Amino acid sequence: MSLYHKILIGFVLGVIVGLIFGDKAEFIKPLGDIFLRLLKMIVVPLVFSTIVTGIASMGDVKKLGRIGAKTLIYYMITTTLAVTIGLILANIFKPGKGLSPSFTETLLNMIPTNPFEAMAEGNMLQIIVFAIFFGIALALMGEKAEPVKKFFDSASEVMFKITDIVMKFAPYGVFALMAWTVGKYGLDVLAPLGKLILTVYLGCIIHILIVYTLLLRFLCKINPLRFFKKIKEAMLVAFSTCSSAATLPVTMRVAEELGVPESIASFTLPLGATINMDGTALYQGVAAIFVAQAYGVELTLGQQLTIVLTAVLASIGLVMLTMVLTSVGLPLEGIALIAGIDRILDMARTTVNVTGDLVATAIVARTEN
Repeated sequence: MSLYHKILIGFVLGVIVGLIFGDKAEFIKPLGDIFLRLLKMIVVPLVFSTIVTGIASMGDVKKLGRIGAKTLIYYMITTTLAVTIGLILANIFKPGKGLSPSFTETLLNMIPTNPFEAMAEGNMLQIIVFAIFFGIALALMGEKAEPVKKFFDSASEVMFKITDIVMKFAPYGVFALMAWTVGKYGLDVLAPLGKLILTVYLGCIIHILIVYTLLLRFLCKINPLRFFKKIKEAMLVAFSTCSSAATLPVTMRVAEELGVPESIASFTLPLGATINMDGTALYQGVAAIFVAQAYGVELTLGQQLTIVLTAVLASIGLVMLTMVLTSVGLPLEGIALIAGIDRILDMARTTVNVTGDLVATAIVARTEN
């Protein structure tokens, strides 16, 4: 037996129970909530320890700068590609037819005024910034940082052990989540928006198979089939959990199983999970086109171009869409139509997000080795 097969069995059984039990499957919700709580309990300390120990291991600060620049460039390019794919798909298909602070301030507040305040509030960007500073400091001092460096390395190992412990509960948590979701979102809810569901799922699948797969094949020069076969656990947990932050422990678990240098995975994975929301951008574009079609607004290519920029910026899930709608002028009431099926879309959004994070890690690791 294996952890993945147990998780897969739990997923299938949860789907079956949710179908047969239907609405009465909410009785199982607490079990899934326990799993989500356990997953989220590990993110902060794991993120900090892993980032610090990864940057410390590098020893070359100049190297970290190249990795960061390449990772950011990749995130921007792939998010733009995701929005483009979403717009093209929502234009070729027509799901909507027939239905009816300042940026400069946001760049600030990424610098914590109090590291412990950021830790307590779970401010991921601030924690990442402080962890980068801490790791750079550790890398630049060397021998003088041995106690703190060793403590944080051991802490990272301990948090990975904890992630291993909780993942043993993963089959039952995934069973509960799938049962609850399939019970709550009955076919009646999907019937009117089946076009949108198909469009979003197909957009995500096309992104995975055309952007990620071709990149892995041609730039990384590595097979995509084994890549997915290795990261299967992370994708499945992201699909079941509907949150990149809660799935981050599993992505970081599988990243080392992938064999990329642990420093590279450690530095990038949390940052991407916080920013690299490719699936979210694709869904935002799809929803913008959907509401435009629903209300009969024939957005021009000039207007469609604005969607790309606004969706790319929005990443730095349903609430964020309002900015995309406002930017080009679609009525904000269109949120109500999609609000009833948000979780089903979130599943694919988070799956694509985690897949993109792992693909980015593979690309940046391969580029320098």
